Formats: sequence, C-alpha cells, structure tokens
Amino acid sequence: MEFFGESWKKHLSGEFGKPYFIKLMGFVAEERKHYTVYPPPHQVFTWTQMCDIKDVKVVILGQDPYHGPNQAHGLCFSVQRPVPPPPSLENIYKELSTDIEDFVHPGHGDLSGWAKQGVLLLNAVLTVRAHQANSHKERGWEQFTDAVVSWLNQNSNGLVFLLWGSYAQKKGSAIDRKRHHVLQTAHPSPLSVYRGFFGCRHFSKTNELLQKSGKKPIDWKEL
Ligand SMILES: O=C(O)c1ccc(/C=N/OCCO/N=C/c2cc(=O)[nH]c(=O)[nH]2)cc1
Repeated sequence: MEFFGESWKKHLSGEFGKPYFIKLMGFVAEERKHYTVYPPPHQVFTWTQMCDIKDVKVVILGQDPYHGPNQAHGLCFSVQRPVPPPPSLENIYKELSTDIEDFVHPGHGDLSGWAKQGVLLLNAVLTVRAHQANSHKERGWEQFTDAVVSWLNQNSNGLVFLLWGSYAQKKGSAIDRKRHHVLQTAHPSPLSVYRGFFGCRHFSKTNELLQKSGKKPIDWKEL
C-alpha cells in the first residue's frame, strides 16, 4: 500500500513544504509517541486511495474522526467491518432508506463503496487522540483540508457538495455556487438529526444534480 494516493499527491503536494504542514506533521508524530492516535498512519489518507482526484463527483465534509477503537479509517462517517455503524451512520442509512425506496442496507458501516464511485468522504481534521474528541483540532489539519476543498472548487466542475451541519456549511462557504451544486441540512448526529437531516433527501437530489453535470449517478447501495 501507499501512504498518500498518487493523483492526490500530484495536486496537493504544494502544501507539504508550507510552515503549517511541517508543524502539523511534527505534532501528529509527537502525539503518536505518547498516545494512541486514530486512524493509524496507513489510514489517515484513505480518502485519497479510493478513486483518482479527477473522478470525484460528490463531496461530503466532516469534522473529527471517530475516536473509539477500530472505528476511524480515513473516510468520514465510515467504519470498517465488523464494526457496528455508530448512531450518526445509522441515521445516514435511515435517511437513505426513506429517500430511495430501492436502497439496500449493506449490513455493515464501510463506506468504501461510495468512495470508489467518487464520493469524497473528507473530514476537516484527520487525526484524533483515542477517546478524546477534537483533541487535534486547530493543529494544522483545517488549513490542509481547506486546500483540498479549494483545489476541488477551482479544478473540478459540477461537483455536488453535501454540507451537513453548521461546521460543514462554514467549511463549504466559499464553494462557487455557479460552478458546483451545494446541498445543505442539519448534521446526522442523534442530537441534531431531527432538525433537518431526516427528510433532507440529499441522496436522490444528488443523483438528479449529477445528471445536470453530465455524470452518471451514485449507486448508494453499492457498498
Ligand atoms: O455543526 C453542526 O451543526 C454539528 C452538529 C452536531 C455535531 C455532532 N457530532 O456529534 C458526534 C456524532 O458522531 N460523529 C461522527 C463523525 C465521524 C466522522 O468521521 N466525521 C464526522 O464529522 N463525524 C457536529 C456538528
């Protein structure tokens, strides 16, 4: 395997020599010497491994990785087999079931099948100390993932951005609405899901928007 997918590296490596990025790398490395940090190194950049950067169709922006054992693996909201889907992911699957009648629950929480279809599952902060939510907040990841969002905004066309919650909406605030499609709703967490996420129908809406972009739809059940 590779640490960082080649097509993504080609376009994002301009970040790597910048002072914030050097500092970020040092911070994460030091944290790993004293704490268990999730995801493990080989999974920090899973979101670069699943499809070519040129083939991104949909972008779902997250915040912090899961902080429990075996959960985070470098794709926002996803958990690898055999880990049970956390409540936020169960809510995502519940909305899918009501939104698209023909959706089939895969019986696991691994969203790799979406990533392979060009659904970028990007957290803003890409590491977290075990059991400590937001422990790596504002250490440099935000600037890096802002650079990712900026690259896609400028160099791709007709993407669908799904911005769930106020944090994601802020991170996507500068997306050019004349050049990309943006859908917004509340966050799927249990505390916020009934404040707009249930009933948002973003999955069916996304596929209709992809038609306008001249692109084939996501098969949301291909998991
Ligand atoms: O800004 C808001 O409106 C808002 C509201 C509620 C929340 C809540 N989060 O609660 C934790 C739920 O689980 N999240 C998992 C999770 C896993 C992952 O890979 N990425 C990720 O972004 N989240 C966040 C933002």
